[PDB]
Amino acid sequence: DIVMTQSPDSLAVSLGERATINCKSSQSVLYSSNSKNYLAWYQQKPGQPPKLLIYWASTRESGVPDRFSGSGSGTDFTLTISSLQAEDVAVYYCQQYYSTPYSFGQGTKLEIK
Amino acid sequence: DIVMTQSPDSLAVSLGERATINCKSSQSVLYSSNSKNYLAWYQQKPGQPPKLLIYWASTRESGVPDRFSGSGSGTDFTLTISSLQAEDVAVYYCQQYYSTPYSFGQGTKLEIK
Repeated sequence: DIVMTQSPDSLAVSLGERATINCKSSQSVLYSSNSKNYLAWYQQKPGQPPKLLIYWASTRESGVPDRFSGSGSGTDFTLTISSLQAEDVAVYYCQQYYSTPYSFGQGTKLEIK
Repeated sequence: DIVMTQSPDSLAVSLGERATINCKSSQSVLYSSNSKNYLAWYQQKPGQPPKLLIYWASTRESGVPDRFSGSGSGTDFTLTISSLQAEDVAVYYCQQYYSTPYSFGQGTKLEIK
């Protein structure tokens, strides 16, 4: 299957600052035909279900603020959260939905420091 | 003075993976004339003195492996350590030496997870 590796496993960040999370797939999830990367980012707040923030590697779900920015292509992807806010503490997961089974990464725990 | 802000404050990373540290100066440290950014990165291993890894924002000191890569320009800078190794646990500091006093950032603690 396609393996998704996140880094770092966790990080402590200060309010107002920038959190940068990496995610790489074992094989390209970039669809040659339409040029869309089949990668999604989820935000899982403490004691809550996962919540889809971004798909197509960089397209935000409705309601998602501009501070959450997905990027990258092919095998390298990055979620960047600018202006950290209290409400941002959560575990972030990346997921390739390029081929079955769709795989999640182990997550990146973001805490406020 | 020029204020240097690092993010994240700390991070737990797994061996073989990539650590990404950010650093921004309150004002550009890019010297218009020669186009060199007056930014340095130090590595301070547990119980040891700081050690200069990169200067000119991206030039490595002799002996520094290619896995440590400095980047960015003007106000945005990033140290990227690929293939994390045990020997990489340390606190990383960025420092602008553009104007006196040369300022350090608060550091970014990297631990193995």
